[PDB]
Amino acid sequence: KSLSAAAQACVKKMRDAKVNEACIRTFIAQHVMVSKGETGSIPDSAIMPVDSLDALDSLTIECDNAVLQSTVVLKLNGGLGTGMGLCDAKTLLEVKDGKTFLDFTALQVQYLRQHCSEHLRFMLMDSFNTSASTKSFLKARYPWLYQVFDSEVELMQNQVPKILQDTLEPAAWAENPAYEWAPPGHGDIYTALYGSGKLQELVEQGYRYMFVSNGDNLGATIDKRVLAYMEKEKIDFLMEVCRRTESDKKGGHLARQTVYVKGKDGQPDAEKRVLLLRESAQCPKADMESFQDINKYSFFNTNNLWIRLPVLLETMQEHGGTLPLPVIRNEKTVDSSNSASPKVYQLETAMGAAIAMFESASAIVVPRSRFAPVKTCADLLALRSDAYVVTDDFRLVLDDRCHGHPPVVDLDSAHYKMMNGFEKLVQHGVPSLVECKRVTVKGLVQFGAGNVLTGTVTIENTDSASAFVIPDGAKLNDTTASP
Ligand SMILES: N[C@@H](Cc1ccccc1)C(=O)O
Repeated sequence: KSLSAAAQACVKKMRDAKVNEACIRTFIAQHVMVSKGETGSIPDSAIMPVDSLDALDSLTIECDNAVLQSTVVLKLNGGLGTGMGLCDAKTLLEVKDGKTFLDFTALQVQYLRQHCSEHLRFMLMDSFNTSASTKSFLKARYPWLYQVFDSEVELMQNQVPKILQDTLEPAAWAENPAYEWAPPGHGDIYTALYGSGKLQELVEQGYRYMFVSNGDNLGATIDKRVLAYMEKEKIDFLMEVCRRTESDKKGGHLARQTVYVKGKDGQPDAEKRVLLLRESAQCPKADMESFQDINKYSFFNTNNLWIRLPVLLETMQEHGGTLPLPVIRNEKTVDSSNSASPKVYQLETAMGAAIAMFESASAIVVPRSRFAPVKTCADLLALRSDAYVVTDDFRLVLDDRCHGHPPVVDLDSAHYKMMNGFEKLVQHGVPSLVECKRVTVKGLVQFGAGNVLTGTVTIENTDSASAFVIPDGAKLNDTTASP
């Protein structure tokens, strides 16, 4: 087949494991790229900034309900609560009043079906680690989703072999063979949608738009103005971006790029401009300063994506049933825990990289309320507090008294990085944070019932086994509370 021996081993291992062919072809193409010594480097000289974009806040027109009848909501749901020390699906974490991220999405989907469109489709992208727990919760709480879980709801993320850095052969780890496999990033969504046969079914049933976002980003809700905008401007791929701030300077940014493409067979040569994403790893060392200049590059990807399904099907068909995204070459050991285990590459792609694959690709600036991932227990504390309220359509929004500014929460990593320690801290209640500008917690602390915080509050305890407990009903305003 003219493959490399290393590549042939990967094909054999993936075929033995009954990996679908669309995943194999995608992976082999990436394998060939890495065989060629592909850097992935994106020098500043290869890009230009984006200075102007339309803003969601400036938009007003809502699409009609017919558009929603042709819309699929897809939530990424492969992540575990690893960061929180959790070892199961992050979307099953209680966010507010006994509801999870998954409750809120399902309630939102149900609200739109009841009031706007019954045909609105809901999908979840699962991994092997989240599938079962995602099924039983739906079984327990949303039977209408459970009945069609396998047929309509679930999209299974592929797994691909980790390869040895020196030979590019499939790594072997007899101690735990599962460590021989790894997910391919959220870029896999296209490979999964196509390969599983789902992309075509959705198009065949007449679905036109898919809205993709993180399961743990409660800000990412259907906005009918975005659908109108895509209809009006004939957009095939829309990326919601946010303004970059000092805290964001290490994250990726949007950029412009001018490409010239050689025509294949009877096609003319084409010079066009594309949008793209640049990450820290892809950025060369000398431009790092440039990379962190928020004024120069001012937008970052939220992973809130809006895609025209028929064009996606088309584009992937023209590329041989695949989508050629930039390959990220994760450097690890087969066992992350064992530094002496064989060094490997894990090949992955970013679903946001697809913005460069469409001629009618655009980006729109959205407020940061649409980018509210819960990455820490600090984020979780804010959400649970009375700073956030639940709308009629089951959205989570800041109370009006916050004036669009959420409370800044800094929890001591030594005790509250784990859900274990964090649930002790709020064991007797969640303090009122609606009026608090900033709360900082150092050392071991427990809130009392009825605590109310305003202004800038620090709660600081010096002795490690103390267990400093705030009195019930205590109100702290602009102060530092020590024992
Ligand atoms: N306008 C956003 C603030 C913001 C916008 C864009 C990027 C970053 C922050 C809000 O108030 O929610």
